[PDB]
Amino acid sequence: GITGTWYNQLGSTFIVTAGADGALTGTYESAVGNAESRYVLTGRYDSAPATDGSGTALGWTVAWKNNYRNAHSATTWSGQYVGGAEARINTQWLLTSGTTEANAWKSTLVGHDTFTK
Amino acid sequence: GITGTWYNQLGSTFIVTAGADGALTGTYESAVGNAESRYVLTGRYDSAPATDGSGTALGWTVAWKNNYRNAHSATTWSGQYVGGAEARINTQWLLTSGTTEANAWKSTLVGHDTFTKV
Amino acid sequence: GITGTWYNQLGSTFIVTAGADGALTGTYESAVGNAESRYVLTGRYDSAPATDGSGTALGWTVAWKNNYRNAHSATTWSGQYVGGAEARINTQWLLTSGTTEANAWKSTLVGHDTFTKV
Amino acid sequence: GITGTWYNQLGSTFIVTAGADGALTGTYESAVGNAESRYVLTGRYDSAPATDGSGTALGWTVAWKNNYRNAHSATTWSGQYVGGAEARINTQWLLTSGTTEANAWKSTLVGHDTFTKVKP
Ligand SMILES: O=C(CCCC[C@@H]1SC[C@@H]2NC(=O)N[C@@H]21)N[C@H]1CCNC1
Ligand SMILES: O=C(CCCC[C@@H]1SC[C@@H]2NC(=O)N[C@@H]21)N[C@H]1CCNC1
Ligand SMILES: O=C(CCCC[C@@H]1SC[C@@H]2NC(=O)N[C@@H]21)N[C@H]1CCNC1
Ligand SMILES: O=C(CCCC[C@@H]1SC[C@@H]2NC(=O)N[C@@H]21)N[C@H]1CCNC1
Repeated sequence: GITGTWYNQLGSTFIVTAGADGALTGTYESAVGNAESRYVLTGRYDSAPATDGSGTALGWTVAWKNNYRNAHSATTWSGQYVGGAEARINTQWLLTSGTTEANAWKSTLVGHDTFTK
Repeated sequence: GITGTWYNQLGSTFIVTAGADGALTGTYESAVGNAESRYVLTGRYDSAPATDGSGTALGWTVAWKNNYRNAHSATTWSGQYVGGAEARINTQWLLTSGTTEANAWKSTLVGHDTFTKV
Repeated sequence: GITGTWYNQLGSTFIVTAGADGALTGTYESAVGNAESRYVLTGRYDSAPATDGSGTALGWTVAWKNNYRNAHSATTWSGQYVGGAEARINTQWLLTSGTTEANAWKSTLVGHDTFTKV
Repeated sequence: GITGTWYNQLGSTFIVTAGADGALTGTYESAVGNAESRYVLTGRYDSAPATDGSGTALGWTVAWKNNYRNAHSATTWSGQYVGGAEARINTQWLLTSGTTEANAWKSTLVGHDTFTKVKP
């Protein structure tokens, strides 16, 4: 289902395991921005979704610090997994940078990523 | 720092531990919405933030399923921690509900929560 | 290049005139939500872009009140026009509802619409 | 209620007239960013709001081009006009900059501005 290796429209790689506890754990590697190699991710998903054809709600976070690079920023992806032959995770995301109070107004980027296996 | 009990403008309770590894673990209790009692949260923060009077970038997720209730939804908060006399976690959030294809355009609420120590 | 009829992925119809002064005027007809028939839109665009190699930044508003229906809400679309063979208006939107204080946390939906000429 | 001079938490000045036609027209001056002096705005508001205590939905745009400067960007504010302790407009906004399609992931800032009629 959710567990596996996903790619988005940028060619970023999202490697995730969906725990029985409703946890998401894995690694993110962004094709773009102030990022190199893998970053830890953690998140949550609805481990008992509706059976009415509705998607499975989920979210995860990456802080853009690893052993190579610190971009003083975090992204959260909020979305739903859509099952089937052509499984999809459809997300919107918020990317917050650590800023001074003067620059807080421009701290947060927003966008949308769709993942496929 | 980040570890401890935070309150937002809705009166919601955010209980978090900030691990040396950059992990956030804890519970969330929403004063509003399709929610009761505490929910598991997990997240990440910049464990080596800039020391320039910049905020500390962080985010976390709550899937709105616990032993009482399932709201078939998930919120992510993305924001920054500011220390000092007036400690704040300033966030914007995305709440996505599980929807049919037809209803996906209205799947996602957006808002902002400001968390304080008192 | 902006002036004319545009269609998004929901099948909504966006009819706009881009004035030489940076104005956007026209009508919006939503294929979804609490809406029927056309609604007035107004907005603004960058009428002096630096390069065709960057999108043309623009935005517009619909208040969801016309002679038929009032959905006590307003959408803003913020995005960029991309010209040429496969012309597109790539947007993110915020749909705010008039809410009681109690419901204000859930006042705003967010999404993304891609407009094409076909 | 909406017609007047407003200021947000950054000290930006929002000057707006709410027309009989549901139109918003006026000027915006940002305290921050790649902006100097006034910019045109246009938008729309709900001219027949609910009578149940609900706020009044509205939205406006500014393209960041005037006679001084061009930041090749536009902001939309989506929000509601309310009462409370005083007259308020609560908004969330999207600020889109001209980018390549490939770099659109970094095109759009998002935030929230609260306006009152108090000079900062
Ligand atoms: O550039 C960064 C860190 C890298 C962010 C990459 C983003 S996450 C959302 C989108 N999807 C994806 O797959 N890649 C992109 N942070 C910057 C922000 C401003 N200063 C640090
Ligand atoms: O209503 C829910 C579940 C509860 C969401 C509470 C939200 S998270 C963002 C904000 N901050 C806070 O402290 N509380 C609120 N899920 C669905 C049901 C229908 N609407 C969303
Ligand atoms: O449902 C409404 C009014 C109609 C909104 C339609 C939205 S605008 C964004 C998206 N793109 C498009 O083409 N159509 C849709 N207002 C309601 C919604 C929740 N309460 C107020
Ligand atoms: O910097 C700019 C143009 C100015 C934007 C000011 C923003 S609108 C939202 C917020 N509220 C307010 O009152 N002021 C700020 N454009 C830049 C963005 C990236 N490159 C062009």
